Order: sequence, then C-alpha cells, then structure tokens
Amino acid sequence: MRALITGVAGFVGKYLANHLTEQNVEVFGTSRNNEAKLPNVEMISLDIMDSQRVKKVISDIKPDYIFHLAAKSSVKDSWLNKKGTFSTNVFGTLHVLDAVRDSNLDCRILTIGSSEEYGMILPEESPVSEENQLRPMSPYGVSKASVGMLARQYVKAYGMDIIHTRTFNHIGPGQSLGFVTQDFAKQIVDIEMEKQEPIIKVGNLEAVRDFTDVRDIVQAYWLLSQYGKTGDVYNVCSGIGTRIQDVLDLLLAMANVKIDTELNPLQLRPSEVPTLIGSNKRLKDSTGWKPRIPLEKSLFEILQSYRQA
Amino acid sequence: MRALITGVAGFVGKYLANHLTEQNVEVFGTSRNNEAKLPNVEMISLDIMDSQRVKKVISDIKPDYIFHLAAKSSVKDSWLNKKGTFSTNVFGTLHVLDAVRDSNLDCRILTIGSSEEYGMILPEESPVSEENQLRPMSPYGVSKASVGMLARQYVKAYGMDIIHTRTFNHIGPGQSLGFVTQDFAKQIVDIEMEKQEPIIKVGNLEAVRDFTDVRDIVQAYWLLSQYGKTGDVYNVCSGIGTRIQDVLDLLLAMANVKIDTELNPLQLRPSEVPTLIGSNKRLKDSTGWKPRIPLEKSLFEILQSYRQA
Ligand SMILES: Nc1ncnc2c1ncn2[C@@H]1O[C@H](COP(=O)(O)OP(=O)(O)OC[C@H]2O[C@@H](O)[C@H](O)[C@@H]2O)[C@@H](O)[C@H]1OP(=O)(O)O
Ligand SMILES: Nc1ncnc2c1ncn2[C@@H]1O[C@H](COP(=O)(O)OP(=O)(O)OC[C@H]2O[C@@H](O)[C@H](O)[C@@H]2O)[C@@H](O)[C@H]1OP(=O)(O)O
Ligand SMILES: Nc1nc2c(ncn2[C@@H]2O[C@H](COP(=O)(O)OP(=O)(O)O[C@H]3O[C@H](CO)[C@@H](O)[C@H](O)[C@@H]3O)[C@@H](O)[C@H]2O)c(=O)[nH]1
Ligand SMILES: Nc1nc2c(ncn2[C@@H]2O[C@H](COP(=O)(O)OP(=O)(O)O[C@H]3O[C@H](CO)[C@@H](O)[C@H](O)[C@@H]3O)[C@@H](O)[C@H]2O)c(=O)[nH]1
Repeated sequence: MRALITGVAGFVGKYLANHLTEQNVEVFGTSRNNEAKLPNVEMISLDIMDSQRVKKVISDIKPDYIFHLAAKSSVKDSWLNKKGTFSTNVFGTLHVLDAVRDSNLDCRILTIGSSEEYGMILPEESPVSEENQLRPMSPYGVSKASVGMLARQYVKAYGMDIIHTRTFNHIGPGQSLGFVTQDFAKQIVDIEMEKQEPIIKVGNLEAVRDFTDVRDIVQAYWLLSQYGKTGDVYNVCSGIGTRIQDVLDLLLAMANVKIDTELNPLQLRPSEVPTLIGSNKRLKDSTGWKPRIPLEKSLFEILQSYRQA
Repeated sequence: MRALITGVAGFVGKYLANHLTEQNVEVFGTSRNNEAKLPNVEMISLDIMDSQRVKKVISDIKPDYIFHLAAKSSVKDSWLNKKGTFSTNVFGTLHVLDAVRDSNLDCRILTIGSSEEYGMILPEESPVSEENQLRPMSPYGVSKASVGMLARQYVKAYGMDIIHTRTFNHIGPGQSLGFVTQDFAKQIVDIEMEKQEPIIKVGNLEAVRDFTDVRDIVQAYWLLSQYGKTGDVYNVCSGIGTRIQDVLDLLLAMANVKIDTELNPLQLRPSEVPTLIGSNKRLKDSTGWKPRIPLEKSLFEILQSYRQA
C-alpha cells in the first residue's frame, strides 16, 4: 500500500509516481530539490549520501516498497566523475539497504541496474539473458554491477526482499539533456526555430541500443514489485536493437527542414559498448509485461515536447 | 629501475620489498605510519585516500613499476565496514591510476585483486580460470571485482600498462591476526605457553581455500611485472584446495599438547564462499613461476614465529 521512490523528481521518478498513484498506492518521494512538487506525492527532502537521514526517512515512512532511483545516471559523465558515480550509486544504495535492515522493515526494494553491467557482449550471447557474464566497459557500468552484487548479498546474508533490474535504454518526454534522444531532438527543434544552423552535431552513430519508452519501463517496475521473485535479476528491455544512425534518421524524417549531420568529438566516449540487446523473456514470463509504445511514437513525442516548450 | 610499493608496511609489502631489492630494483615504499622503516627501502608517508598527495608522490618518484598493495584486506571486516572497504580499495586504486595517467608515466602498475572476485563457483568450473564469471559473495569481493574492471577500462580507454591479479589465500610469518592461519597458530602457541586453556576457538571448518606462501606470491608479482601481458588478468594461486578443518588438524599435529576444538560464533561470516581453488596455468605459462614452499612448511614457520616471541 505504501511506496517510497528515491530520486522521484528525476526522469523515471515522475512517471513512476504517476503510475503508482493510479494503482491506488500511497506514494512518498524523495529529492534534493527542496521546492520540487508532484501531484499526489508526499515529498521529502533527502540527500541519498546522508546515511543517518536515509535511516530516519525510511524509519518514519515504513514503506512496503522502495523504488531506488536516486543515482548518477550518465554513462558519459561517469568517465569524468568516476568516484562520484561510485559514491552516489553504490553508497546511496547501501544507505537505503541498511536503513531497511536496521528498521527491520517488511519492505521490498527494487534496485535499478543497467545493461551497462553486461558491457561487452559476445555475438553468440545476444540478446543477453540474466545469467550472462558481467563485463562492464564504463565506470557507470562498474557502479551498477556493484549495486546488483550487493543486492544479491543482502538477500543471502540478511534475508532481505530485494529485486535488481538491468534496465536497457529508456526514453520519453522529460529525460534530461546528455542522453541521445534528448540531445538530438533538442537540436532539431532549435533548427526548426531558426535558433541553430541547419547542421546537427552528433557522436557515435554506429552504436546499437535497446530502447523502451519510460511509460513501459515503469509498468515493468510496478509488475516486478508485485510478482517478481526475491533475489532474482530481471532485464527490462524491448529485445530490439536500433543503431543510433537510425534513431537520428527517424527524428530527421519528422523534422520540417532538411538537416546536415556533423561529428562532435566531445560526444565520443573514451571506450563504449558497441551493442546491447537484451532478452526480456524472464520479465515477460514472470509478469505478463509487454512493451506497448513503438520507438517512432516515443521519438515523435520527444520532438513535440521541445516544440511546445 | 624504480619500483613504488603502496602499503609497503603490510604483510605482503615487507616481503615484496625484500624480494625486489634482491633483483637490484630501487625500492620506494609508502605507509601511513611515519615510524615504520625497512632495509633498502625509501619510506614515504602516504594515505592512499588523499588523491593530491598520491599524485605528488607518483610525480616525484616517477616509478617504472607500481605494486599497489595498500588496501583493506579483511573479508571478515568488509561485512561491518562495507563503504570503507569500497572507498579504500576502489578509490585508492583510482588515485594511483589517475596519478600515473596525469604524469603520463612509462610505468607498469600491478593491481592486486582476489579470488573473492569469483565468489560462488560451479563445480564444473573448478579450478577456476580467469575467464570465469564474477559472482562475488562478500563486500570485499565486490570491491576487488570493481578494481579489476576499472584496471581493464584504464588499459582500453587510456592505453595504460596495467596487470590485475586475482590472488588466492596467501600465508606466512608476519600476517596480521584476523586471518585463519594466524588466528589458529597464535592460540596454539598461547596454549603451549599456558596463557590459554587447551581449547582452540574457531569459525567455519568446512570452507575450502587455495593457500600459497607469501614468499612465493611475491616472486609471482615480480615475474608478472617483468613478463605479464598488459590488460591481462592472472590468478596467483597453488591450484590445491585445503579444508580449513585440515589446516587446523595440520597445526594441531605440530603442537606440543592435546588441544580440543570449540566454535566461536563471532568467527562466522553472514555469507561465505564455500570453495575457492584456482587454475594457475596462465601465470605459469607466462612466467615460469611455480610454488616452492609446501603448506606444512608455511604452517610450521608461522608456529615458530609465535614460539620465538
Ligand atoms: N546524492 C543524491 N541524493 C538524492 N538524489 C540524487 C543524488 N544524486 C543524484 N540524485 C537524483 O537522482 C535522480 C536520477 O534521475 P535521472 O538522472 O533523471 O535518471 P533516470 O530517472 O533516467 O534513472 C533512474 C534510475 O535508472 C537508472 O538508469 C539510473 O541510473 C537510476 O538508477 C535525479 O533526479 C538526481 O537528482 P538531482 O537532479 O541531482 O538533484
Ligand atoms: N587508506 C590507506 N592508506 C594507506 N595505506 C592503507 C590504507 N588503508 C589500508 N592501508 C594499508 O594497506 C596495507 C595492506 O596490508 P595487509 O592488510 O597486511 O594486507 P596484505 O599485505 O596481506 O595484502 C596485500 C594486498 O593483497 C590483498 O590481499 C589485499 O587486499 C591487498 O590488496 C596495510 O599495511 C594497511 O596499513 P594500516 O595498517 O591500515 O595503516
Ligand atoms: N548522449 C549522447 N549520446 C550519443 C550522441 N551521439 C551518439 N550517442 C550514442 O548514443 C548511445 C546512447 O547514449 P546515451 O543516450 O547517453 O545513454 P547510454 O550511455 O546508453 O546510457 C543510458 O542507457 C543505460 C541503459 O543501457 C542507462 O542505464 C543509463 O542510465 C542511460 O539511460 C551511446 O552509444 C552514445 O555514445 C550524443 O550526441 N549524445
Ligand atoms: N580469520 C579466520 N578465519 C576462519 C576462522 N575459522 C574459520 N575460518 C575460515 O577460514 C577461511 C579463510 O579466512 P581468512 O583467513 O580470514 O581469509 P579469507 O576470508 O579467505 O580472505 C583472505 O584470502 C583472500 C584471497 O582469496 C584475500 O583476497 C583476502 O585479502 C584474505 O587474505 C574462511 O572461510 C574463514 O571463514 C578463524 O578463526 N579466523
């Protein structure tokens, strides 16, 4: 009946809160933005790095569910901020887990991991299933791999109720800049608004990612909390690989001016996973989840968001 | 040739320093205690958690080799100090790597990892080789798995010269208390000296570990520095599994007096790897290394160290 979402003012957070409120769940959300407000959410000021405040907030609210979304979410920025990505993602998670363990709460925690935990996938391994070797290629990936490992250990050592996800690329209106669909859509609309030369600036167009709309993601998170098996890991993904080139092409075909493409070398990463496509069989079998929103719709709605801003 | 050993005043460090000085390597060593001192080592005061002081030391010395041993080495203690084990092992390592990166030094770094990175190994996987998946069971294991992943990433992203070890249990005279062969030997000699009732307090006797004498370990580290392949991971182990029961029985057979055995529940860990036995084939093939000192001899010399004060 009672859910706590850390990082509720983030991209996924707002959609998740909306989704839970519609399932008649009482929603509490935490953020560092002491002015942030969300419809039907009790908002709580919390820095996930303040271990004693994490333990106070969780002790006060006594949630039945925690969806732990507070994190440094950028792969790109983890190269520059390796330690900060690790302190926030690993230690923030530990503070949450230790709060529950200490309060001895009857609570299920969903920890949010990443397809970056897999990293380099052997061609024979794709689409990747949950038993696949973890070979992270980015510092972010190392942080999420550590979160997952600790999740499993807390289940084993302390009898806790934790489910870890490995979420693949998630997209939709409201995602911050620094992520590919936002970075591209934003330039396109600026070009339409004659605020930028008709030339779009891009990074690596050869990468392949598995994209799912944030609205489908939060349904999967809800369903996992309800039907998932304690201590299991679940891929949350569409099972379809799209080249970044084709994400760009889909977006450009929706623009109402002709647009040239140009390499921006500051968008390249020191090392990157060339391809990530996941198997969602475990998730589908456990929950009856299916993605519903096609990539084309997601991308169009992102363009619409910038256009109406 | 100049070598820098971090954590030089630790168990492995003192032996490694002695070994390197015998190879006509100029040895510089770091420790947090300013009242240390080692034959033929230039001692430097350094806390590995001080990123700017780490850079300064590495900038000053301009070493050809760094043997990075500074760490929180206890698996037992990692359950109580999860964040400290993480900050020291992962961030300490990042400080070293970034210092070398910044100074653009022509330097090979040996990062020291652990069989705890493997964790739970399937019977068909034993003895484990370096491509086995990582399924750590202890927070310590997560910290070392992260060190290894990051070492591989710095090679790939930045073109650095780094070799990572996965070292299995290492033993010998001078190891601190809190590790099994020391905890057992100390009590036996205290019992011989009539300082303790003839009952030894012990933890889990059913665990299996792969033991190698520290004098052999440091030869492996030296040889890897010379002959190892950049970006490769090497198990450093004997390939022989010994039950802790049998470790104890070997020690009791060497004692003066009949000694009974009793469980001390405080020696039990929340969750533990039942069995770790490694393949040393990659190391032997690359370097010609072989373990020379039998387990019985290591255990004997440990007892002698307590008996001789
Ligand atoms: N020290 C912290 N204490 C409390 N919250 C923190 C702290 N550091 C960061 N966050 C928050 O986490 C939220 C993460 O949201 P987004 O960056 O928009 O990511 P998204 O909602 O797409 O991803 C949610 C989860 O899904 C994963 O992909 C990602 O790593 C994360 O675990 C942000 O609002 C971010 O908030 P802020 O914008 O830094 O104030
Ligand atoms: N923040 C720190 N800054 C500088 N040094 C540090 C810091 N934290 C710990 N150390 C040192 O690392 C040394 C590690 O030595 P032992 O605990 O005796 O471990 P051992 O020498 O058996 O193992 C060497 C390597 O092999 C692995 O077993 C272990 O994780 C480590 O990576 C200790 O002298 C330990 O010294 P101290 O007793 O904690 O002062
Ligand atoms: N951001 C960005 N990415 C670009 C650009 N050009 C090409 N790309 C490429 O587009 C791909 C997706 O990058 P991002 O959208 O930044 O996300 P990510 O690095 O894959 O990480 C996202 O997905 C993970 C799940 O796999 C999430 O765990 C993570 O938090 C994030 O949402 C990457 O291969 C990136 O190099 C650009 O201009 N901007
Ligand atoms: N310390 C200790 N261990 C005991 C005792 N009784 C049983 N044990 C068991 O003896 C085994 C060895 O434990 P330790 O000597 O504490 O070492 P460890 O946890 O295996 O870790 C050591 O080896 C790793 C390499 O695999 C190293 O990475 C790590 O730094 C450390 O040296 C474990 O299964 C432990 O539970 C006891 O009284 N004391």
